[PDB]
Amino acid sequence: GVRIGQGYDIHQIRVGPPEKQSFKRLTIGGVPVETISVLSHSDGDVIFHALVDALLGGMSCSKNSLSFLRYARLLLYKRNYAIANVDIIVIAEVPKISPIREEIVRNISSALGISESQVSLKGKTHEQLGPVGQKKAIECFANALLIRKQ
Amino acid sequence: GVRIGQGYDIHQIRVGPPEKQSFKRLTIGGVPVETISVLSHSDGDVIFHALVDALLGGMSCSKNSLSFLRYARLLLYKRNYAIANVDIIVIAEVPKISPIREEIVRNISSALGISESQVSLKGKTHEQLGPVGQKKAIECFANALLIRKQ
Amino acid sequence: GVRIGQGYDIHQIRVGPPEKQSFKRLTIGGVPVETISVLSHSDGDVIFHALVDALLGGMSCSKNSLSFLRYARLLLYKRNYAIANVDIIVIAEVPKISPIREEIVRNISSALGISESQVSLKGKTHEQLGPVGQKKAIECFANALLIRKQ
Ligand SMILES: [Zn+2]
Ligand SMILES: [Zn+2]
Ligand SMILES: [Zn+2]
Repeated sequence: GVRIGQGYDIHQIRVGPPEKQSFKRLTIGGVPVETISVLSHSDGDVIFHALVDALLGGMSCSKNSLSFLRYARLLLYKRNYAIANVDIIVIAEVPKISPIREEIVRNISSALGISESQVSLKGKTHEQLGPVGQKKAIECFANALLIRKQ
Repeated sequence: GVRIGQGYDIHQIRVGPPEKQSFKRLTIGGVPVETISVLSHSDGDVIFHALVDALLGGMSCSKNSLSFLRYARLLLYKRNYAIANVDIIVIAEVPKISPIREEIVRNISSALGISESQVSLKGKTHEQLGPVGQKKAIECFANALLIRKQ
Repeated sequence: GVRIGQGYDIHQIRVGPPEKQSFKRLTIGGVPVETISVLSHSDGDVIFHALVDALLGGMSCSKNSLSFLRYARLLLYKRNYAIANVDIIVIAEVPKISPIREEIVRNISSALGISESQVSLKGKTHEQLGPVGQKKAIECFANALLIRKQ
């Protein structure tokens, strides 16, 4: 009883502060970035969205996305799975991930009831290439390993 | 004896019905989509191709791609591995994955001799960005966990 | 004690021989490709970079990149983890991966102290689409499974 899960998300961004879909303040990993706007239906959290998708995929299931991340916590418990670890990559020209990394990791640890040592997070630029390189978009690939209790 | 596998595929598409490589009726997850054409050597199944690649990668190995997926089934048995689960992401503006999801999942379950509950499949748009966002391409990332028998 | 790790890298390339960042001879998987230049700070090894990132992510940690790959070897031993396997995808119009695949696999086996049978490597083109399809870039997605000793 070991399972892999995988998730992906992309949103269009703009470098302004902000002032179906509209341009709002970026949220990423539950962390506001008041200097970037995001085009989204929801809060447009590429990290929480792709991570939530990773955890449901691990279990062969399908605006504030902290809500989704807490439900995933309850679904994992209902289905008898524990997280071994999760590993997250943001591909983004901006924002830099390093300054807010400890915070995001804390937001994810917390919300899923795991330790900070079960969460890895890394930012890569797109080397100024394509929509992501030109600051038009951000994406996230998230991976989860799950273990059947117990 | 636990192994990760990973695979990737991209093909150029056009929104027409169709009428080395040529434009044909799209196949995705073994499911025809008569309203999209695909540029391919083979049937151009981004799902079966990346999934087959995931399962060989799991095992450190290298026109109808259902054929490849059945051989992978025999190679896994020859090499003494079972699939724990597989998790698949299609990144495509079109086609929508939801309408054909149950069918694809059935085609994959069947062909590999696993249950529908060991297969996860999810569609994401590319938020209208780049060749994929403009309906010029579709891609797929596939993940596999394997377990040594027995 | 089983862990997933994931890594990603992209660099701008040019098809010339070459004669913060500058254009140099491409290195990929520790293998020089004297017919392609790479834009990089370091040697610009998309494979060693993303693989190193995969192995640290597996462990919830953060110019010659063979050096990074050897440290990862020591960090894994210090943290009491063994590699089950690694699976690598290069997405590149050029170079072809097949000719240099055995060599790269040998460079990775060697440097991490695992067998060639624990390493999978695969090249995909980007079907001539976008910066990667136009030979402006190359990328790599790397996956690792780790197992607690012992
Ligand atoms: Zn989203
Ligand atoms: Zn193909
Ligand atoms: Zn690099």
